Amino acid sequence: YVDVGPDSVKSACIEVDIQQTFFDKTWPRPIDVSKADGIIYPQGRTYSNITITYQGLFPYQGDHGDMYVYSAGHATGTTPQKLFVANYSQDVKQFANGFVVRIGAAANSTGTVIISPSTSATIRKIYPAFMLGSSVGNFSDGKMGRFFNHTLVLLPDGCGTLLRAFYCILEPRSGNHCPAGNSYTSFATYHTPATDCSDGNYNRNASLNSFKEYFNLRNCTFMYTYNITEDEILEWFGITQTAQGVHLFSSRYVDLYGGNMFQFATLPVYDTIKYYSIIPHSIRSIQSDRKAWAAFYVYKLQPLTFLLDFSVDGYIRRAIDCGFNDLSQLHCSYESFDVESGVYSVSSFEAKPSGSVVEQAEDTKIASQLGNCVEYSLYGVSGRGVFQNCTAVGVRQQRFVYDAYQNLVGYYSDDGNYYCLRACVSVPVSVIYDKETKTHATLFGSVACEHISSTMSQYSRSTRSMLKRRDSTYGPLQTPVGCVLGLVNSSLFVEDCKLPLGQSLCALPDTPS
Amino acid sequence: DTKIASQLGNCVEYSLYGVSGRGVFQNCTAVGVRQQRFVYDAYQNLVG
Repeated sequence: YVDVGPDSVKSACIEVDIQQTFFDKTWPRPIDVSKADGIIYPQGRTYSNITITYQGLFPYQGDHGDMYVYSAGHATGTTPQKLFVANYSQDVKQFANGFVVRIGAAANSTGTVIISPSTSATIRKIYPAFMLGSSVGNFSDGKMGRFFNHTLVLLPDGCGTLLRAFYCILEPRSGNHCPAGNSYTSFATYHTPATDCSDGNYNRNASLNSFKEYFNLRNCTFMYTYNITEDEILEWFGITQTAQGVHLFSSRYVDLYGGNMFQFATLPVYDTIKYYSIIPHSIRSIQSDRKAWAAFYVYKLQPLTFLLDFSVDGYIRRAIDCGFNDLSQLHCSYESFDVESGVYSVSSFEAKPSGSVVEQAEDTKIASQLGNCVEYSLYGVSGRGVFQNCTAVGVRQQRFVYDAYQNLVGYYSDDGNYYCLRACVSVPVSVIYDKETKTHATLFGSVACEHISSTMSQYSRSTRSMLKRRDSTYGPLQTPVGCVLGLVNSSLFVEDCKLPLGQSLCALPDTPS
Repeated sequence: DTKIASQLGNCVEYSLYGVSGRGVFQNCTAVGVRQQRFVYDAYQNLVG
C-alpha cells in the first residue's frame, strides 16, 4: 500500500461544536450560461469562431446551487479553543453524474466572520474539501455519513498551494470526541495558521494531520498531489466519472481568465461513486486575527443539449441551454444567436394526469372519478383520458366502443353506465418574437383564458419565466385568435406590424429601438 | 520510425497519435486552443 507516513499520536480529538444556525445565509448564484458559467470544454477537440450544437454534461441554466461557507472556529483572548463549525458532515448527497463548483467568487470584497459576524471581516478565497464513495451509513453514535470500504478524499493542505487526493480505508478512533468513542459529535478538519503556513515553509502536512487525528489511514491504494499557486481570481473545478475512472477538471491550468474547464487530471478508481459529501473545515486562528472566507458553491451536472459559441481563439464565450425556455428552443432550432423576427410554434403542454381509475372484478377506493384526466386500467386495457357520462351507443356486453382508427371511444362499465372517453386537452403554444427590440410574448391558441394560469399544472419543458418577468403582473388576455400573455389592449389601428397573429389581430412592437 | 515526422506541403497519408487520413499541410497562423491539438470544422473534418 501507499506510504502514508506516521499515524496520529494524540488520541483525543479537538471537540467539534455544531453552530450551524450561524451559517444560514442567502447569497444565491444562478448559472449564467451566456457567460459560459460552468461549461466544461469538449474533449480532445477544438474549434474556430463557428457555433455548434453539442451534447454533454452541463449545469441547468436556472440552478442557484448549494452554498457552503468555511469559517474560523472558537478562539478567545490570544488562544485557540474548540471548533465552532457548520453541520456539513451530515449533508450526504446522492451522486448524480458529477458536479461542478465555483470557488472564491466573492474575493476582493468584504463579508462577515459568520461565527462572530459583527466584526465584518474582509473575505478571501478558501479551497473546499470533499469525500466520495459507494456506500454510507450510521456512525456508532447514530450520526450520519460514515463511509464504508474505501473512500475518496480531497483536501488542500495548509495554504492553497498544495492539494492531495486519496483512495483509502478510514479507521475510526476510540479517543475523546472521536468516531469510535461515545463522546463523538461530528467529524471536521482544521488548519492552524498561527504555526502553519509559514512564509519560508508552508505546512504541507497541516490539514492531513488534522484529518488523521479523527481517522487513521489504513489500506491506502492511491495517493496523488498537485501544485497550485495563490491567486485571488474566481476558479472553476469539477468531477465526473466514467468507465475510464474519475475525471478532474479545472479552469486554472489552461483558462484562468475565461473560466472554461479543462481535463486537469484523471484517477484510476473504477468503483462507481454513489454518495458525495463535503468535509467541514475550520481555522484555528486567534480571536483578534480572524479572517472571513468567500462563499463556495456546488451545482449538479446533467446530460443536456447546448449551443456553444466558440471564439476565434477557440474559447467558449456564450452558451444556450436548449431545453430551458421556448426562446432557447428557437435559438437551438435555427443554430443561432440572432433569430429573425416572427411568430413561431414551439412545444405544446401535455396535460399532466391525475390519480388512476381502475375496474377489474375477479384496490378499493377509486373505481370511478367522473371527469378529469386520469390514467386507467379496464380489465387489462390501459391508457389515459377524461370520462364523461353520456347516452349509450354501442352494443353493451362487448364493453369497449372503438372508432375506425381503433381508439377507445367509450366504455360500458359494471355500474351500468356508458362513459364517453375523449383523451385529454394538450395546449398548443407559439411565441411572438421581435429581433429588433429583443422582446417577446406568447399565444395559447383557441383554448380560452379560463384554462390558463400564471403557473401551470400542465407540463412540457422547464420554464416560461422570461415572459413572466413582466407577464406575472397581468391577467391573461382573451382575444379572437386566442389567449395571450403580455399583449396589452391598446386598440390602435396599424396597417402592418410585420407580426400578424391571424384574423385581424396584429402584434405591434413597443416603440422601436 | 525516424525520418519523416514532417514534410511541409505535398499530399500525404498521415498518422497523428492514432488519428489518420491524408492531405496537404501548410504552416499558418494559430487559431484554436493549443493543448487540444486537433482543430475541427462544423462537419467534423480536421481543419488543422
